[PDB]
Formats: sequence, C-alpha cells, structure tokens
Amino acid sequence: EPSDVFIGLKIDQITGINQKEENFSVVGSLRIDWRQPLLAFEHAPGEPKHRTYTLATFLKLLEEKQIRWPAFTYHNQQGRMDFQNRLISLSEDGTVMYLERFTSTFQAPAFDFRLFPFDNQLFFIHVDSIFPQHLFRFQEMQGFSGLGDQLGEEEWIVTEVNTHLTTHNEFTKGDASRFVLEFHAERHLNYYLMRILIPVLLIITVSWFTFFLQDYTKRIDLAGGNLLLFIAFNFTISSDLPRLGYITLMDAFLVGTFIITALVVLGNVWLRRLENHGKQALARKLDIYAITSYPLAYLLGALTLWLLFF
Amino acid sequence: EPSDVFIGLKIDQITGINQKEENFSVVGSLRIDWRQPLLAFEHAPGEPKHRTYTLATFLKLLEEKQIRWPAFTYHNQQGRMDFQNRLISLSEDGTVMYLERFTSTFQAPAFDFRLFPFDNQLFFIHVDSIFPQHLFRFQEMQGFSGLGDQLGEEEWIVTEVNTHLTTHNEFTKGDASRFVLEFHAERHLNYYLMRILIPVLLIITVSWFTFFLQDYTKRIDLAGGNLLLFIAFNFTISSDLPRLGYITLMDAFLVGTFIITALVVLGNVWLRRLENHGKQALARKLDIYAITSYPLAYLLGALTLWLLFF
Amino acid sequence: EPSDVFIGLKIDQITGINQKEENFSVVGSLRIDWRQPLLAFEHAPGEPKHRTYTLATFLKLLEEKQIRWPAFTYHNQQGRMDFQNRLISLSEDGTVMYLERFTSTFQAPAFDFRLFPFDNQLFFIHVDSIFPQHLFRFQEMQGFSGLGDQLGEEEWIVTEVNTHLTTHNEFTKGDASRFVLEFHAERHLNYYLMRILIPVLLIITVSWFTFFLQDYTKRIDLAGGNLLLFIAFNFTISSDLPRLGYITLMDAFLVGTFIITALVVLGNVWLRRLENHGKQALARKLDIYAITSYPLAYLLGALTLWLLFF
Amino acid sequence: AAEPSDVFIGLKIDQITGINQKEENFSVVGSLRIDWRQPLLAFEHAPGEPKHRTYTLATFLKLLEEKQIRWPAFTYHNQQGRMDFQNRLISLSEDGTVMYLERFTSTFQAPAFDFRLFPFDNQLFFIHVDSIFPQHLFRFQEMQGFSGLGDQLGEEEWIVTEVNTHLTTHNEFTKGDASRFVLEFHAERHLNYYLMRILIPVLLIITVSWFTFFLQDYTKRIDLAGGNLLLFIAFNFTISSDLPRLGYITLMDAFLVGTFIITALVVLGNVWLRRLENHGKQALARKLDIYAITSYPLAYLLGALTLWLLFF
Amino acid sequence: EPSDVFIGLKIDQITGINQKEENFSVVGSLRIDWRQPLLAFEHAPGEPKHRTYTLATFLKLLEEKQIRWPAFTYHNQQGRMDFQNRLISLSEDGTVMYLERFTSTFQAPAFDFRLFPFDNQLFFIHVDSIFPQHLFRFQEMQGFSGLGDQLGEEEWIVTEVNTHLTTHNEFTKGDASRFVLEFHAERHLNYYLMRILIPVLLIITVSWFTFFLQDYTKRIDLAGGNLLLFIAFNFTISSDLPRLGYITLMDAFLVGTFIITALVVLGNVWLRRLENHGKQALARKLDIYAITSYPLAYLLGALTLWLLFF
Ligand SMILES: CCCCCCCCCO[C@@H]1O[C@H](CO)[C@@H](O)[C@H](O)[C@H]1O
Ligand SMILES: CCCCCCCCCO[C@@H]1O[C@H](CO)[C@@H](O)[C@H](O)[C@H]1O
Ligand SMILES: CCCCCCCCCO[C@@H]1O[C@H](CO)[C@@H](O)[C@H](O)[C@H]1O
Ligand SMILES: CCCCCCCCCO[C@@H]1O[C@H](CO)[C@@H](O)[C@H](O)[C@H]1O
Ligand SMILES: CCCCCCCCCO[C@@H]1O[C@H](CO)[C@@H](O)[C@H](O)[C@H]1O
Ligand SMILES: NCCc1ccc(Br)cc1
Ligand SMILES: NCCc1ccc(Br)cc1
Ligand SMILES: NCCc1ccc(Br)cc1
Ligand SMILES: NCCc1ccc(Br)cc1
Ligand SMILES: NCCc1ccc(Br)cc1
Repeated sequence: EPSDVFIGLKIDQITGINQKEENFSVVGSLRIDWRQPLLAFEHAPGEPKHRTYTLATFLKLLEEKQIRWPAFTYHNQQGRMDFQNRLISLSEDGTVMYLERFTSTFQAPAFDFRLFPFDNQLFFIHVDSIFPQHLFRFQEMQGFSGLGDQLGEEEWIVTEVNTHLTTHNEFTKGDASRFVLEFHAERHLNYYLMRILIPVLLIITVSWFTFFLQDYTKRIDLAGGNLLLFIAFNFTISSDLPRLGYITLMDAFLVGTFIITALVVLGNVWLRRLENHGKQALARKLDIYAITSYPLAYLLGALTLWLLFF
Repeated sequence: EPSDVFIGLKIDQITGINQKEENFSVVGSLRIDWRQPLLAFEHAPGEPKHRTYTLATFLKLLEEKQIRWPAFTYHNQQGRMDFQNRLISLSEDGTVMYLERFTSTFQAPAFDFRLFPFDNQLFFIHVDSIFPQHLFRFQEMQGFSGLGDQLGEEEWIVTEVNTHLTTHNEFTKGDASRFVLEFHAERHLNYYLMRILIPVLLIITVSWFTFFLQDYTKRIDLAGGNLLLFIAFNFTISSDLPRLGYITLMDAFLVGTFIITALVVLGNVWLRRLENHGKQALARKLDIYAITSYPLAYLLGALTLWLLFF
Repeated sequence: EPSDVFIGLKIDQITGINQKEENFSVVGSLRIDWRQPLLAFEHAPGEPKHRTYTLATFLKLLEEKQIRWPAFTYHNQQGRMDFQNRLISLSEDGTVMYLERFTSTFQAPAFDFRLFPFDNQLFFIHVDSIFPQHLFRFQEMQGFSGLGDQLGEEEWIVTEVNTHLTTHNEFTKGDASRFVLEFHAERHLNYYLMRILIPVLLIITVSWFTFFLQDYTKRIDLAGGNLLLFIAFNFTISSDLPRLGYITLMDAFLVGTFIITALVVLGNVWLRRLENHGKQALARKLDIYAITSYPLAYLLGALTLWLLFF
Repeated sequence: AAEPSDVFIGLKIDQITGINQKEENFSVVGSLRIDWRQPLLAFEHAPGEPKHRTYTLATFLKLLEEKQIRWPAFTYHNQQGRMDFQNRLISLSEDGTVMYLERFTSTFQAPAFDFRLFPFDNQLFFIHVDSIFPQHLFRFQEMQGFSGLGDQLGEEEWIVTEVNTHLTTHNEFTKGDASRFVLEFHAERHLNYYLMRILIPVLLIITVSWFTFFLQDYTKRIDLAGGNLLLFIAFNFTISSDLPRLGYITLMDAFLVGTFIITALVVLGNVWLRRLENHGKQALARKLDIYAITSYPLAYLLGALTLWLLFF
Repeated sequence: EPSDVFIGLKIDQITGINQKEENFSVVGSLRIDWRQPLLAFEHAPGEPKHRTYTLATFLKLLEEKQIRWPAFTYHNQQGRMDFQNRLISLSEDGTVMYLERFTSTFQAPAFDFRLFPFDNQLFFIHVDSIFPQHLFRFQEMQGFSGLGDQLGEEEWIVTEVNTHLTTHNEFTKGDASRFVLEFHAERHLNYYLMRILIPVLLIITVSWFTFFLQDYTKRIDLAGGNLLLFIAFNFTISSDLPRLGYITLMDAFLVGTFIITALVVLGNVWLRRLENHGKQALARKLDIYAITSYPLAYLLGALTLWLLFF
C-alpha cells in the first residue's frame, strides 16, 4: 500500500527572468507533510509531543531505522540551489513536517518569442518523486502552494497560477508522482515603447521633415544613416533574445524599416539622377509621390505585420 | 507559556545596492539572546561558568535533549548567505547567546523610480520566527540593532534607521514573530549632474550658439545629431534601471529633449524652405522668433515637468 | 575476476554552449548498477527488502566493511558540479543502484570553427573508472543513457547521440574503463542571417545604388565608411569566437569585403582623378566598368570562398 | 584560569588578486598564523608517540567542545562575501602551545578610498582581525617575524608604499574592550595607463585640432570643436565608470569639465568671427582671428595651472 | 629520520588564461605516494590487501592514530579549488596512494607584456609542504607529472614543460619542500593579425589612396578621423591587458600612428594654407613630398620599433 506525501510550493520572490538563457530564478519554500507510522514514538506525560530535527540528523535517524524517505528532485532546477532552512518536525503519530527554503534557477523551455515583445509565457517548477507511485503518491498540500505578494519583478506581470499533479518515468519503469507549479506572465511594454518604438518613430518622422527641403542628395545621406541606426537597433534587440532559429515579430519590424529605408535611398537616387540629366522639373513634379510614399509605406508596413502576426 | 527570543541585527557594510535587480547586499551580524531553563547546568569549581559551542554541536546537543530552538528565516534573503561566524555561548542559567556574522543579498521591492534620480528608497531585512508566538515571541534586543559608521557605499546615503516587531503567517495558521530592520536612503545626485545633466545642457547650449550663424541647413543637421545623442543618453539611463512598466522623471526629461529637438528640425526646415522659394528676407525676420524659441522651449519644458512631478 | 559496473548517463538540459570558452553545460542524471555480493543482506519479514542510503553513509558503510567502490571521475568536467541528488538503493541481492543528478560544465575541445557559422560540432562527456579493468569493467546500462526532449537550447540542434565504452590510462599503468556520451549538433543560421548577412548585403546594395549618382567623391566617402562598418562587423564576430590561430570561413568573408571595398576606394579615386585633369568624358565612359565591377566582384568573391571552403 | 591568555596573531598577504575601486574593495590570498599557549591542552606523551599532535580544525574544535575549553574566537570585521579556505591546520605541542594556520582567498571592504586626487593619489588598505571575546578573557599580541605583504603580489596598477601592523580595541558584541589586530598598507597608482590611454589622446585631439585653426575656416573650427565636445563627453563616460557614483568632484572630474568649458567657448567665439564674415566685416575677423588662434593654447595651459593650484 | 612524499601533478585542461588578471585556470590531478609504517595493517587470507578511504575518514583515522600527514598547500592558488575526487588507497605495507582532481585558478606573476603580442610567458603551479624537510621531503613521482593532450586552449600554445623540487620558508624557520610544475607558452598571432594589424594597415593604405585626389582639406578631415579610430584601437588593446606601469610594444605601435597621423594633419594644413595665399602651384610641387612621406613614415616607423624591441 503506497503512503501519501503532501507537496506544497510557494514562490516568495522572482529574483529575475533571464529570457536570453531561457530560465528564471525564484526564492521559494517547499512544504511536505508525510505520516510514517514507524517514525511515531512514545513520550512521558510532560515531555514534548513534537521532536524538531535538522535534515542532517533526521535522515541519519531514517537510515538507522531502515525507513525509506520520499526522495524527490526538482526536474527543471539549473545550477546550485542555495538552501536557507531545511527543518523537520516529527509528532507522537509519526507525521513528518518538512520545510525547504531556497533561492534557485529553473529551466523554462516554454519560451515562444514569436510575438516578442507582445508575448505571454509559461514558467513552471517540476517536483518529481524519485520513487514510483507503488511506494509514494504526491497529493496537493492545500492552502499553501502558489505565488506571494512581493515578487520584486517589474517587467513581467503574472496572469494566472495553477498547481496540478501528473506522472513521469525518469529513473523508474513504473509511473511516478510529479507536482507542478505553473504560472503565465506577460511583459510591461513601457520599456519597449520608451527605448525602442518612440526613438525609431522619432528618427523616421524627423527624417521625413527634411524631405520638404527638396535636396535629394540630403535625403539619400539621411536614409543611409537611418539604415546604420536600424542595423544598430537590430543588434540592441538581437542581444535581449537568444540566437533563435525563427523570426520574432520585432525581427520582422526591423527588416521592415530596412526594406523601406533601402528603397527611400534607391528612389531619391533616381529623382537626383533626373536633376543631373536636365530633367529637374520632372523630378520636382514626380517628387510629390516620394514625399507621400514615405509615410504611407511605414503605415502600409504597420498593417502588413499586424495581420501576418495577428 | 511562550519564551522570549531577543533579536538584534546590525549591518556593518553595504557592499552595494543593485537598483537594476531591485536588491542590496550587506555584511551584518545577527545576535539572539534566549533563556532555555532546560539547558541550565552546574559546574565544578575551576570549570568555566559559560560553555562555548559551534552551532554544529549546539544543535546536535538540542536534538539529543529534544529541546526546540527558535528556528528563524530571513524572509527577503536572496541566493547564498556566506556565514563568517556562527557561535553559541551557554551560561549556567541556561541563557543561549548566539552570533551569526554574514555577507548576503536581500530583496528590496520597495523601489519607486517615479522621481529617479531625485528619489528616497526603503531598504529592509525581515527576520521571521518559523514557529508561532504561542511558542516563541521575538523581543527587540536593545543596545545592538541598527547600522554602522563605515558602510562603504558612496551613491546612497541613509536618512533614518528603525527597528520594530510584527507578525507573519508564512508556514503557520497562527500569528508568528517578525523582527524588521528598515532604513531609508537617498541618492547623491553629483554623478547624475557631472555625467548626464551637465553634458545634455552643454550640448543644448553650444548647439544654440550655432543659431547665430543663420545657416538653417546647419541647424537641421545639428538638431538631427542632438536627437541621436539624446537617443543614446536614453539608452545610458535605460540600463541603470529595470524594464519598469512606469515612466521615470528621467524618462520624461529625455522625451522632453526629443519633442523639442524634433520641432527645432521641423521649424528650421520651414525657415530653410522660405529661403528656397525667394522669401529669404521673411525667414530672416521670422528667424528672430526661432532663435528665442529654443531657450524658452527647454525652460518652459523644465517647469512643465517640475510641476507635473512636484 | 572483475565485477561489471552498469553506467547510464542522460542529459536532461543543455543550459548553454559557450563556444568562446570551448565548453558546454548540462543538467544530467548518472545511473550506476553494481552487484556487490558482500553488501547482500537478509531481512526479518516486515523489514524492507531494499535499503535506501545517502551517498554519505553508504560510503562510510563500505569503508567499515572494507569494500572497494568503483570510484569514477568525469574526465572533461570543468569547475564545480552542483549535485541535486546522490541516492543509493541496496537490494537484498547486494545490487547497488546509484543516482547522481547534477548541473555541470564540460570541456569540448572537438571545436572546429573552419566552416563557422555553417559547422557541425562534437560534444561529449567522459566517465572514467579510476580503478583498472582487472578490478571493475564498465558496461552500457541500456534503456537510459542519451539526451532528453526539453534541452532548452535554441541555436544548436542535435544531429545524433551515441554511447560506447573504451579504455584510458590516466592514473593506472593498466587499461581502465571509460564510458562516453557523444552528441553532434549544428547551428540554426537564422541569427547569422538576420543580424550579419542581411545587414552587410543591405549596406553593400544600398551603397551600389549611389553609384548611379556619378559623384566619384561620394562613392569614395561611402566605401571609406563601409570599410569601418566591416572593420566593426569584424570585431562583432571576433568576440563570438576564441582567439583562434586559424582562419574561419566568416574570417575570410570579412577580409573579402575589406579587399573589394579597398579597391572601390582606389578605383573611384582614379575615375575622380581623370575628372580633375580635364578627362571627365573618359571617366564617364570607363565608369560603366566600375558600376558593373562592384556587384561582380562581390559575387565572383562569393564563389571564390564557396570553392576554397567547399 | 590564571587571568587572560595572550594570543599571537600573524597575517601575511601572499598576493593581491586585484583591487576593484568601483566596489571599494580588494581581494588578497593570505595566510593567518596564531600561537596560543593553553595549560589545560598540555598533555603527556607515551614514548613512540609524536611530541606534537596534528589536528584538522574540525576535529580540534570538536575536541575543545568535548573538553569544555573556550577558544579565542576571532572574526575579520571588514571581510566581504565568502572566504575560500586553502588550509585550516592545528599543531598541539606537549606544553599545550596551539599553532593554527589559515590560508584563504577573500575580499575585504575598504572605505578608506579618497578620489579627490584621482588619478594622482595614495590609498590606505587594511584588514581588521577582531577577537569576539573581550580583553579580560583574551589579549591579542603581534606574532613577530610573520605579519606583512609578500614579494609576488601580482598587482600591476597599484604599488605599495608602506606596511604597518598594530593592535587596538573594539566594542562590537561586548560592552568590554576587545582585541583588534590590524594589517594596514598604503599603495599609489602607476600613472602610465592614465597617460597612454587618457592624457596623450586628449592632448593629441586638442593639439591636432589647433592646427586646423591655421586654415582660417571658422565654420570648420566650429564643426571641429563641436565634435571635440562629444569626444570629451565620451572620455567623461570612460572615466565615470572606473569610479563609483561619488557625491564629490574628482580632480579628473574637474579636468574633463575644463575641456568642456573651453571647447564650449571655442565654439561661441568662432561662431562670432564667422558672423563678422557674414556681415561684410571679414577683414576685422581676420584681424581678431590672431587673438583667437593664441587663446586656444593659453586657455588650456591657464586651465592647467587653475586646477594644479586648486588641488595642490 | 624524514620520510619521502612522492608528488605528481598533471594539468588535463587549460580552461583559459585571463591575461588581464594575470592568472590562468586548469583542470588537474595531484598524485601523492607516501609509505607510513604505522598505517600498515594485517589481513586474514581472503580479506582485501588494499583499503580504499574517502579523504574525510582517512584523516579522522590519522588523527585517531596520532600520525602526522604531509600537509601541503598550493602556494599560487587563487579563490576556490573545486575538487572532483579526493581518494586514498592504503596497502597492507602502509603505502598511502592519494588522488586529488580539481579545477582551480593560479597566480602567474611571471607576465611580461614588453613584447605583447609577440611574447612567450611562464605559467607555474607551486605545491609546498607546510611541514619542513626535517619531517617530510617531497620527491618527484615519475611517469605522471606534466601536461595532457586536450588542454582545449586555442590562443596560447605550450613550448616546454619542466618539474623540479626546491625549498621555501613560508611558516617554518626550517627549509621546507616545494614541488614546481612550470610551463612556457606563446601566443598564436592570427587574432592580432586578422582583427588589429590588417584593419589598421587597411585604414592607413585606403587613406593614402585619397592623397591622389589632391584635396588637402579632405586629407586633413581623413587623418583627423584616422586619429579617433586609432584612439579607439588604443582602447580596444588597453582592455586586453592590465593597467601596466610599463609600455607594451603594441602601446608604442599605436603612439606611432598617433605621431604620424598628427603630422599628416599638420602638413596638409600647411599645403592647404599655401593654396589659400595664392601659392597653389608651389603646394602642388611640394605635394609630391607629402604623397611619398606618408608611406615612408609608417615603414621608417615600422623598422624603428622592430629595432628598439628586437
Ligand atoms: C538622423 C535622424 C535625424 C534627422 C534630421 C536631419 C539631420 C540628421 C543628423 O545628421 C545625419 O545623421 C545621419 C544618421 O547617422 C547620418 O547618416 C547623416 O549623414 C547625417 O547628416
Ligand atoms: C554636436 C553637438 C555639439 C554642438 C557643436 C556645433 C558644431 C557641430 C558639431 O558636429 C555635429 O555633431 C553631431 C553629432 O552626431 C552631428 O550629427 C552633426 O551633423 C554635426 O554637425
Ligand atoms: C576612414 C578610412 C577610410 C578612408 C576612405 C576615404 C574616404 C573617407 C571615408 O569615410 C570617412 O571616415 C573618416 C573616419 O571617421 C572621416 O574622417 C571622413 O571624413 C569620412 O568621410
Ligand atoms: C552607410 C551605408 C548606407 C549607404 C547609403 C548612401 C548614403 C550615405 C550613408 O551614410 C554613410 O555612413 C558612414 C558611417 O560609417 C559614413 O562614413 C559615410 O560618409 C556616410 O555617407
Ligand atoms: C576629430 C578630432 C581630430 C582633429 C582632426 C581635424 C580634422 C577633422 C576631423 O573630423 C572631425 O571629427 C569630429 C568627430 O568628433 C567630427 O564631429 C567633425 O565633424 C569633424 O570635423
Ligand atoms: N534532499 C531531499 C531530502 C528529503 C526528502 C524528503 C523528506 Br520528507 C525529507 C528530506
Ligand atoms: N538555525 C537556528 C540557530 C539558532 C541557534 C540558537 C538560537 Br538561541 C537561535 C537560533
Ligand atoms: N563520490 C562518488 C563515489 C561513488 C561512486 C560510485 C558508487 Br556505486 C558509489 C559512490
Ligand atoms: N573558526 C576558527 C576558530 C578558531 C581559530 C583559531 C583558534 Br587558535 C581556535 C579557534
Ligand atoms: N588534505 C590532504 C591531506 C593529505 C595529504 C597527503 C596525503 Br598522502 C593524504 C592526505
């Protein structure tokens, strides 16, 4: 007959989410309730009903009594887990109450940058029983598992928190318990506005003003610089993210400005060429297209992407 | 009956405050006084009245005597806590004197960048009893808790230090002790002056000089460069801070220069356009307005923000 | 007679591959099966058939019974190995079942940047027996060793995973077991396209447009800038990689643009020189060569490398 | 026992891994040596057993706990973060003289930093070793012939002027006066880097700029000095990062603003010369111009003595 | 009588050489052979001749038997040493065989950047006996100490490996053993060529082309830019190295281009000045000197340094 293990997990802090390395880091507390009849003991009346053990001696106790503990791993843990507290409280009955406080990093392979920066992502911690269900089944320790109030994370904000149970088959042939803490969060886009969109629009608009000079050479020299600017903005954003083998929304928007700004150069080159072959008057007539093409192309291009991605 | 636990905490050093990751790091000493009658002992004459234990053996002693120790966590601790000393002194009377020296990082989610760089911030360490008040109540260990003299931090300087007790309900249903060390500090604005304001004003002023040349094309080319400069200064500052979903004061000041410098372009474009359509004399008349718009706009804009934020 | 040790190793995560420091990092689980007759035990009915030990006490047990354990090292391990679980299960038969979960970095000196970024690389973990084959032989633990599904790595993608055994002679004169987990992976070229090729082609193309202006001075000033741009792109890429004593494909492609763009300068200098010595008409004739030389040389140069490297 | 026992503290820095002026700390590999005679620890030895017993710190402390003997607990007051230990080894003599060796790499807070004269300055580095227990229980004495700095420190920027050791009290955990052993050293910066990477360039920019005054294009001088400004604004960011977010003004801090003020005026001035040209007074400008050509060099060297007097 | 301790040390990997912090990091295995008669033991026939101990219990054994172990430090170790294996094999005869596998950083104060980047450097690990020679003398464990095959290091390549004994006087008055593993290595100049020399020569050469335009203003504007470029290249290289109080070869080469490029500016200023005072014809005569000065100056200057440094 297999004994129930009551798995509770609360994330107190999100220390940060490194989206480039596709992981996040949390301060968190794991809580386990587990009745083991064999661990139960007798007290004299007036001697305490509850024994408080360091994890160190509590396991050395279990080893001595040849009792199996419900050994568990965090499947998506990365690197070290700095433990704060690992503390056991045992009762007359042989109910074990375990607390594990830790800061640690976790894999989140559920990262989809397709709609970056307008994206919503799945973050989750997996807690697996090493031992199969035929020995230990995990049950939800109700009234504990979730996320806290002061997470300290300013970019992401969390949509929903859910806890669910399931199997794995990592070390066993047999089905084995896995407690899961999931959360979805999505980005506060202020940064992306204030530092990327606003500037790129400011560059584009203030550039368009200088079309009313009707120096075609100046427009060419301007758009040529704009190109390098965007090629930089392309490097800014490229670093935020991993070396993805797919094309971001952001990725597309940049190549947008590329294509346009490439043509702005080519077009004004041709207008300027007419001026150079005694057809200045034509250019100046023709020119009106070029002045109104500029802004339409960027706003035709705005709907082009917005439909392709939404 | 619940036994009193006397919690003292002194921050010797502030190793630094990482405002981007919304945490700070301190060298600090935790001091606990706790009378446990059961631990009291008799000595032979010539054998010491105070027994000095490593935390390691002191707990192994408590486990052996089935005595519960007032287990505590630092709630806002991040990552590892490098311990220097963990030393126990047990008096005849059964008074435990504990010392914990450590360097460690702590969450400070009390970060409000609304008035950055003119801001005052709350930094605090929480020390929680894991066990409820029905078992242990924390009392302020007088004559210890506070901040030192040589903190070593050059940017922030501390306004006020306060200590107080209160409850939590982290692992218990029952109310539980929490000792709090708060401090407020505010930024030394010298850096922000010397590296950000002075330059931006220098750029703006030295730019305005070149208005007295009365080349409109040159002013357009100048203000266009100024734009990119500010777009950079925008990236400098953006990195100091997190990816906030709210707009800094600083954030606004930058977009200020943006809006203005955008118009300086638009305006001089129009003056230059008049020159290009045989209305050079008009431009040169209007020009006088344009020369005295530059300085007013930046100083109209100075009061615009200084009213909006204060 | 030497006893068989059944070595399984599964990489759950690739935390990343630092190609500059010629190493990779993995979350992984090591599994060892090893029958030791001496460890075998009898149980009372109602006492467990399988005894579960912490590695700590399991070795202290082996030391006490003067039994030699099949000590192993990871030969290509770098720095610390953060252990998650080190857990032993001893059956009545005296079969030891060991599990070691860890995050760790490993050397991969099998790095050939000759065809970077179009390259396929060998990543491997070596597990050596410290003790010779005369004492312990390693055997492939079937049904476990390999790579998982959720590796979390976005740039590389894995072609093939193989396991095989072999000898070493690291500390012994005698032949000694070595279990090897190899994998090959190759790069997703999207990044290299979107951030390096597309820009460099965009710069080159939009530059060629400005040839139809037939300002030779402008072409010289342009190609001179292009040079510095490529000299930067040269620094971008240089950092991705180590300080290799061999020439990358990428390395060559950069020098290509160098040589060409150097020529464009020299050539247009000469065209411009003719203009300056009353031979403007000649230049304008010869110019047609220069206009079509530009694009040919970049695409002659494309086949030059694509033949030299393939 | 027979009053307070003397404890002989020796500390030698074998190397300085580096000095991070931005975090106002330094990191050293060092060996701490303590001599401490305890009558109670003295033991009788059977012939064929060594006269000196060699213990790991862990066993030696577990032994002290067992024998209910209090050891002279000590902390490094200015230690920062983790201290990796190389060796912790105890040798117990028949006489009961305890010999402890602690080898470690560690970072130490140093609030002694004064950037007022940066980069031309000397700074004070110190490690504090505080006894937790008061002076009435234990007094620290200088273990002579050991304390100091080594030969191969490995540090190329700083070079050390003087090493001094002395003892004093603290009152950290006790009401009672308590021992504190101090290892101080002063070092000062090698100016070559600051020359080769900051001064030489800034002078090169300034001088090569002044050459282009002999062109007598006023527009070109304006465009040049405007660029010079941005250059210095960069050099301002280079240096700003070397240092913390100080609330005071460095020497270097001042020197940068110097170039600012000057280069701002060079613009303003040539703007005015150019303005005369634009209002048919080209001849005047060309007269005045001679003042302007000699002003640039004077102002930079008037400005050199301005600071060198204000700061020295 | 003092007992011999057989010290072997093999570097398996060079994880890297941080030339800025004047240290290097290696994966390595320390091997010690040491006969202690007291550690010898008797076995029953059929009970093992060799006892295999964790370092942990092996020392607790030595402490119990009041035997002194040949305590050693790595003198030039920096920071933490991550240990892989610390394993003892005790024979009946009382021969201890010790293995210490570790990744660790080591000081190399033997750094001479005088001829950087054409330099050859000394890297060494010191292993000191804490105890004097009157108690333990170190002897070279032969057939093991040296460097491995797959070091993984791409910039440096190792010239020679030598091992030898010597004294120290670190904690003792008495002479004390020190085993030394030295190696020399020298740099692969490919990086320095491909990223620094080639570009600087490309800039200089492509600049010289624009002399054949015979625009003196353009040459001034060009050389002025070249200056800033080199001032950057000066910052690139400055960071590779520490804040050395001595002048590199590289250091000199840069100041070379400085001095020259400063004069190119001055000289063309003077040519241009002649044009401005009706002496255009003279300038155009003198010009031939200036055109052939530039190339000679850089190649006079190339031999100047190649003499002073070689
Ligand atoms: C740049 C957006 C602002 C537009 C306003 C018109 C003047 C622009 C400022 O100078 C221009 O900046 C480009 C970007 O670097 C350069 O390529 C170009 O040669 C230069 O003339
Ligand atoms: C530059 C701010 C300081 C004001 C000095 C006035 C003289 C002009 C200095 O050079 C300017 O630098 C910008 C920055 O990129 C260029 O874009 C711009 O076209 C260029 O004219
Ligand atoms: C720069 C090395 C390549 C030289 C090719 C000759 C044409 C000039 C190329 O662009 C130039 O870049 C320089 C560096 O900032 C500026 O001084 C210069 O005014 C600018 O036009
Ligand atoms: C730059 C590739 C875009 C080609 C479009 C033609 C118009 C000019 C583009 O700006 C150029 O940018 C360089 C910065 O490195 C400068 O050196 C160069 O003098 C400048 O004119
Ligand atoms: C540049 C300092 C070196 C002095 C050399 C004198 C020749 C002119 C070099 O080009 C200048 O470079 C500045 C970069 O700051 C540009 O902003 C400015 O428009 C331009 O005039
Ligand atoms: N490192 C996991 C140890 C452990 C597991 C379960 C329980 Br209940 C107590 C301790
Ligand atoms: N980890 C518990 C440490 C502790 C020791 C003694 C006292 Br009194 C309070 C706390
Ligand atoms: N430090 C790991 C030693 C070990 C190796 C294999 C087995 Br099976 C048990 C223990
Ligand atoms: N944690 C080190 C404690 C200690 C150090 C030196 C001596 Br002598 C005794 C004790
Ligand atoms: N910490 C290492 C101590 C030691 C030294 C030598 C040998 Br042989 C065994 C142990």
